[PDB]
Amino acid sequence: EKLFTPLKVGAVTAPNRVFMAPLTRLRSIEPGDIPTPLMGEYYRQRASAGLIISEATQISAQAKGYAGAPGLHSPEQIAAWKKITAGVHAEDGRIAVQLWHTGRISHSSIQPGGQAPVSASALNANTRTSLRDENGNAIRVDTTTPRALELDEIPGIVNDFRQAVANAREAGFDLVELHSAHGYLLHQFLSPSSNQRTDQYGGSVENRARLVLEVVDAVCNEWSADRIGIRVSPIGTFQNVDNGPNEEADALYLIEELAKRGIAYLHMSETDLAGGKPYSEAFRQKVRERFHGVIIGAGAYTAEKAEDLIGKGLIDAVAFGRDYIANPDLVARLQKKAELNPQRPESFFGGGAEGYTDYPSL
Ligand SMILES: Cc1cc2nc3c(=O)[nH]c(=O)nc-3n(C[C@H](O)[C@H](O)[C@H](O)COP(=O)(O)O)c2cc1C
Repeated sequence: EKLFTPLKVGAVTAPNRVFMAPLTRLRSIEPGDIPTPLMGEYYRQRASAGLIISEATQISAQAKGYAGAPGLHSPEQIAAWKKITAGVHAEDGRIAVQLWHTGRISHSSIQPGGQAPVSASALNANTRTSLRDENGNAIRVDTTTPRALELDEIPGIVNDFRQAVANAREAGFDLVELHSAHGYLLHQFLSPSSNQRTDQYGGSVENRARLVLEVVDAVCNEWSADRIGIRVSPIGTFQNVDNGPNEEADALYLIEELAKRGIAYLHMSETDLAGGKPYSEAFRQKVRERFHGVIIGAGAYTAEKAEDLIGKGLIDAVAFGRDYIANPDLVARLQKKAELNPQRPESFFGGGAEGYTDYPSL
């Protein structure tokens, strides 16, 4: 067994390879998109994870696409997150903040001024997002057609990521994870399906990856490369965003570029929740030889698969999502081969303590 052995992850050392995947739970306070004491308790319960990766967190107000998702742009958000990171650290844990801009997976009613959200191109996501009704309950609503970002707006987006990373450092996070996956803004630029731009930010893979690499460079400069991770979902289709007709070659291009920056980790979300083709070992070897930091695998992993791939030298750690929702002490349960608590999906999004902090430890 290697799941319970330490791993250096950039600036920190994880005591095990069982990571908590980023999980949107939509329990923040509105107005203000403010983390809560309840959220602090939830993360503190899970502090035995080798690394906690937070729920996706807005870099700016414009970044918002879901009612109840937190931000890391305002003073009140920074103050609230400081308490959460302090609670994890009090339990000897480590926590990364996942930073996103939702782009076109959003609704005008939660954008600044009630205006259309932004994207690479003016193409509707053709999906739904989660808003809140008059009683504060989560509801699903069709996405608003976005406005294409103007060329002169792109530096502002890069700056918002830079500033959110500075804020993350002050808030006490150990690392940041850039959300470059699952059809959100960075992936909207990466994918030919969502990017029809004819400037230097669309067309070729070099142009499509330009934004995310500008963001990586800005955040490495702001903090340090050994504090930066990135999540990608570059093989398959995710929330209607595919990866184009040359997905493998394009993925390897992006990974080679990321490696040049010497960042802490590469987190691969391998399949959508609705499933997808498995990664071949040949593709895993190609990824492995191109990236010199930690590789985290995710997507319906079992402990057995994690051990198999870690043992083969193809990945270093595994992020578990739904098992971490239901099992605060997942590390101890996997180590002891204990049964897991059953999942209650109806309370994954929104609500309060029920289905959030009420899954017992052993
Ligand atoms: C309720 C829920 C919320 C999620 N929120 C996020 C998120 O904020 N960021 C992200 O990158 N992935 C998100 N995902 C994907 C998970 O990080 C994870 O990759 C996925 O659940 C597959 O892993 P699992 O089979 O271990 O649950 C979410 C998944 C679920 C079920």
